[PDB]
Amino acid sequence: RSLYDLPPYGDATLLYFSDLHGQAFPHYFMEPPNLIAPKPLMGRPGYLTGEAILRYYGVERGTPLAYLLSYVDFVELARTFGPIGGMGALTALIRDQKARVEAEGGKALVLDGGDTWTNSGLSLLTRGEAVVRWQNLVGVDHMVSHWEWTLGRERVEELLGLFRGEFLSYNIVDDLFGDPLFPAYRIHRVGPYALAVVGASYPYVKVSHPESFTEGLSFALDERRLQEAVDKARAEGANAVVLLSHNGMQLDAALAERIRGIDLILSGHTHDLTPRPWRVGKTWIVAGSAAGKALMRVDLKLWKGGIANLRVRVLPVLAEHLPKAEDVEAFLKAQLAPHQDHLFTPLAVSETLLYKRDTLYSTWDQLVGEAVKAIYPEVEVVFSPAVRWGTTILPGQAITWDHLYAYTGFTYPELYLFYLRGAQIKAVLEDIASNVFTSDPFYQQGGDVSRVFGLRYVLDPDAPTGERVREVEVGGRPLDPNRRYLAAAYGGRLQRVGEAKPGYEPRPIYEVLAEYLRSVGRVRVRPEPNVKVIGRNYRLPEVTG
Ligand SMILES: [Mn+2]
Ligand SMILES: [Mn+2]
Repeated sequence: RSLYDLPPYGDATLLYFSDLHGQAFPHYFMEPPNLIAPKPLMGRPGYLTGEAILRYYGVERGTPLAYLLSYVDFVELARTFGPIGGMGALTALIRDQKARVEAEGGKALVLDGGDTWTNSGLSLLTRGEAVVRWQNLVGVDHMVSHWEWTLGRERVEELLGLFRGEFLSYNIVDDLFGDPLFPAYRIHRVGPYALAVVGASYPYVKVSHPESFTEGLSFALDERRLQEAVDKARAEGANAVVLLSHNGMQLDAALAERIRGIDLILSGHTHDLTPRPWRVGKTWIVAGSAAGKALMRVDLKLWKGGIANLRVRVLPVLAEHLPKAEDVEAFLKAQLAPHQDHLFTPLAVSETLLYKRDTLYSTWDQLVGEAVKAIYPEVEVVFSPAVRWGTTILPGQAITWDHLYAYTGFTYPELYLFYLRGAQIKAVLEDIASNVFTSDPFYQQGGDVSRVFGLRYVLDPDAPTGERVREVEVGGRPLDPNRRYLAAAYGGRLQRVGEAKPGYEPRPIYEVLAEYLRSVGRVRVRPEPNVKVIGRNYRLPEVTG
């Protein structure tokens, strides 16, 4: 009846998005069919999918919110409402909203949760610069970071010189002296009140990406320093404190029970959606979604001691249903005009739905495994990175280079071929499983399993560490712990424990994909999950339509 036409509410409005991952154009982004959790974490925000998520939030099936929120009815709703995101539509929506708030005499802040500058055609072609420029066009007040660092320390410093907003992070410090490199927070006047925005960058940057990108930096989660920063903002006059975070929602939730003084957390990193805020301790938590699919409008009623009340609305960024942001459209045309040929020409047509997100398995990741095995038939197992970023290809839709970059646009995209003993394969899976499924609530945090094309296994998320992965089979034959298997991997560090295939030169995964796609012309990868999940129903979306 009116997704965007909202009446005024409160003293301040936060317009928040996160994990855009350089997605410049309207595209499709389906939520995961599964977000598997150990028994203790089931049924909570960050672990809800399908029908369950709709019910939890009281979202009616078939609505624009349902289209964004769940994989249920995906293909059908994508045809109905159209693509989401695009920097043009996102900008138009942010401006529409900011203009409404200011006309009400309210104070509006545009907040970016990070994982913004990277992983897209536009980003790769400009080493992130064009994304920074767009941020400057819309007018981002603050941002935090994670994948930004894959551009390397030097390049990030350069880009921050261009970024007109104020970058925040309490946790990024020099690894020798420990001095913070950036402001921990910023206090903004909101009428008679003061509202502090504290920033937190992803604390595991060092172990998640090439160490050389962050040489000289520490990103470690420091609760003592976090508390001190919150205590300081207040002593300096802050009535309410908001944490603009890239810790990940489950980690944010743990902190809400350990840190005092945080009134609201805008949770990035986990690519979650929270149509209603998640109350944890004395803190409200609102997720940043991803890929430009939504703008979270958080209206705040402040009081001398914090946040009195709040209104949260997930605003769908529907390109077909929003006005154009002319300057943005113009900037994009100017930036990618010289490369539209490369970026948008079809490489192949996908007959069925290609999706990326899921705890265990995806049709997109299988496609990649099939491409690798096709070009390198000696490869027995292909380990694909379970990143949260990517895009969704509809049936009959043509795959382009822009999609390849959205899916495999790492700054370190090299595909490695190397041998692993059978015992290593099993241990790699068991190791990931122990991270992603730890029961202990004190230790959060969730976060998907590498997809291994060429093998099948049984997973029990509730079993003890060392017993979660069993009945591993490679090509129909039981895994032989002492056998050397030829593996392929990209977007990670698995190659570090393997023996490199002689004669093989690592090259960008996307070059392998383009070669394969151009040759085959059409692909049809139906969902055939390779994992038997103990104690859970494993779900699949409808891949035709
Ligand atoms: Mn992300
Ligand atoms: Mn992230």
